[PDB]
Amino acid sequence: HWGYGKHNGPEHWHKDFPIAKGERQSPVDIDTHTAKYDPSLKPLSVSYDQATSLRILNNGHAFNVEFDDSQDKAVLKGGPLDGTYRLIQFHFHWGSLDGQGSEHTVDKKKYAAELHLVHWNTKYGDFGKAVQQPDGLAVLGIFLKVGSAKPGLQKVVDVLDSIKTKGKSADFTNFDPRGLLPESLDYWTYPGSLTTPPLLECVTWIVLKEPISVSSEQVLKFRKLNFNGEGEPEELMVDNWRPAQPLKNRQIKASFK
Ligand SMILES: CCc1ccc(S(N)(=O)=O)cc1
Ligand SMILES: OC[C@H]1O[C@@H](O)[C@H](O)[C@@H](O)[C@@H]1O
Ligand SMILES: [Zn+2]
Repeated sequence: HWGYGKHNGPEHWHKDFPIAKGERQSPVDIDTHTAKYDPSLKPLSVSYDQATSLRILNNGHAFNVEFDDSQDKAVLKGGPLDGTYRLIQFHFHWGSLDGQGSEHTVDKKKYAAELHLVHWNTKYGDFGKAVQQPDGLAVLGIFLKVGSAKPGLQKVVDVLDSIKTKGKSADFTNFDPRGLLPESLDYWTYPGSLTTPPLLECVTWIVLKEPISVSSEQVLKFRKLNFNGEGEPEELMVDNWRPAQPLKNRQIKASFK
């Protein structure tokens, strides 16, 4: 199956997922000079006060922190979005070294990692139906740079020892994703896709301009996870990022003048 190695990584994905060469693939490089301020964007609303996290899972590609999405609690609205999008999970992409790891780039700059908060459009009822729609998903992307520790990330870091290998999960209740945001909600937005197979072209991307800082020790613990399952040869979970894809017939809009 697909992965990030030489033999199953991004350059191979198109053989089983031909949309990999599609017209609205993600991630992309964000050329900050070409992105245009858009006065039609409404204020962005990140409403996570009632978020209910449930579990953390090593799925062999990354780790997902999963939320109860059976009611409107943690939701994303406004900005480029029509209607209400419900938080289902977050995960990260990261590198083997601090100089790489993000999926989106900013004027070709790669960050050490990138956080994706994944939401589905409630008009479609369930995530599965949403990924059959052009406006089914909204992903809030946040860059990570290495510097001071992010206190709100530490609970995630400290559970990773218990989900080292593919298929392991652990209870992860009462985690507040508000502790992963930066101060500013300035953002860029464009229409794109999932960045892993099945690469479906359903996503409104909202990428925050301000990175969060995490400590070297925090990101080093991400890099101790394993792609492999228990009992199998150790393959460190690093460099689980897809590189930038062709922008094709798209424009990136900025929320800020
Ligand atoms: C199908 C699950 C899924 C959800 C979100 C992503 S991503 N990396 O946020 O585009 C990829 C895959
Ligand atoms: O035709 C002019 C229009 O061109 C579009 O490509 C831009 O997105 C708009 O902001 C602009 O007003
Ligand atoms: Zn992602």
